[PDB]
Amino acid sequence: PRFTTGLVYDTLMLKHQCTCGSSSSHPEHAGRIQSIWSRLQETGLRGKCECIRGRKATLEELQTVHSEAHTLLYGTNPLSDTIWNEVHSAGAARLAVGCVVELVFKVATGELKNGFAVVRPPGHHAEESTPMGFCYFNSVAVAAKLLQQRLSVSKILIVDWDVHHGNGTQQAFYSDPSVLYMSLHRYDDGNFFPGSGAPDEVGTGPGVGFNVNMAFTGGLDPPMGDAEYLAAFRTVVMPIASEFAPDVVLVSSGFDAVEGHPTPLGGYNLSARCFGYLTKQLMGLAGGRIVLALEGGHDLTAICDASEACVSALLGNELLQQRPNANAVRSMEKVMEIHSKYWRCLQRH
Ligand SMILES: O=C(NO)[C@@H]1[C@H](c2ccccc2)[C@H]1c1ccc(-c2ncc(F)cn2)cc1
Ligand SMILES: [Zn+2]
Ligand SMILES: [Zn+2]
Repeated sequence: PRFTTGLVYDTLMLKHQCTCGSSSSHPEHAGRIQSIWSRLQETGLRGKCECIRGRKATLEELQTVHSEAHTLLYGTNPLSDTIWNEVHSAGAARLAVGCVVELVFKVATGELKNGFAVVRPPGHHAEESTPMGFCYFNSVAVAAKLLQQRLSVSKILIVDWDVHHGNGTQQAFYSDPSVLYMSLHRYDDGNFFPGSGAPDEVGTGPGVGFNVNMAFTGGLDPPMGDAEYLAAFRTVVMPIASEFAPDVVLVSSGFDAVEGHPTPLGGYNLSARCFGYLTKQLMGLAGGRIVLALEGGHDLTAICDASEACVSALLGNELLQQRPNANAVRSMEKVMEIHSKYWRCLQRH
């Protein structure tokens, strides 16, 4: 077994790719994960991590999040800007889901300490019946549902540091107080992609208070960076996360917030190293039981750097104090004042 860092990856996920085979015309391409897998090798980090085997998720599992009609449509293949290979896409989308499910279940059962899924295509945008933002099935969401249904996990924490809002995951657990969805993302008063994820969307029914949207508003004037996300974790995420006290931690790990992402695909000035410190802060929760799933991040050098930092953090290795900008303070203060009504630590904000 080797109670240490885990990893999952499969070459069969590469075959979800347009027949034209170009990087430029389709940002979500096979090279996104292949570059990461090769970087983890070259840095020797793969040689220290245990590499688990991935499987295709069953239609029965996929329907823990999505409708049957939807799962049959993009899960089985007989005979605009979002691609779909008619031979290999169905299998790849299911492998992405299953790869996370397998890894998450290993880390949850104290077999591995923590893990990192190098999967594609992404998931957090994918709702019950509708695919958007180059997502089809919500791999992270399915893994959480299965943890509920098959390992009786009482309290799951989903952190989503992809720069875009995970509308699908928010939808999946909106009525659920046993799952806490935390999203740090570029919002800009609802005028970014996807456009949803307002701070005041706090959940519904039994799950009122367990949906937190750390929505940055004010735009790229100035752009957000390491200090602003660190302030977010320090004053909003970790406080509410520690109070929730989850048995497992899942991370919709999009690195599109990193430097070198143009103004539709990102526009923020975070560093790869910063995601190492965020991963480190999250490791303190759930007795170390954390697993990171790959979401977005087009720029290859940015995601390869960010992945190297996160995996090293998970192993237990290492590597300033800038103030958050006025817009970050203004954004953070809007979340705390809404979530003061549901969380003890924030009562007086
Ligand atoms: O980052 C993402 N999710 O986490 C999303 C998808 C993406 C994932 C991974 C690599 C590249 C792109 C990114 C994306 C962002 C924006 C848009 C978009 N869609 C419609 C528009 F009119 C304008 N932009 C479409 C897709
Ligand atoms: Zn094409
Ligand atoms: Zn994104």
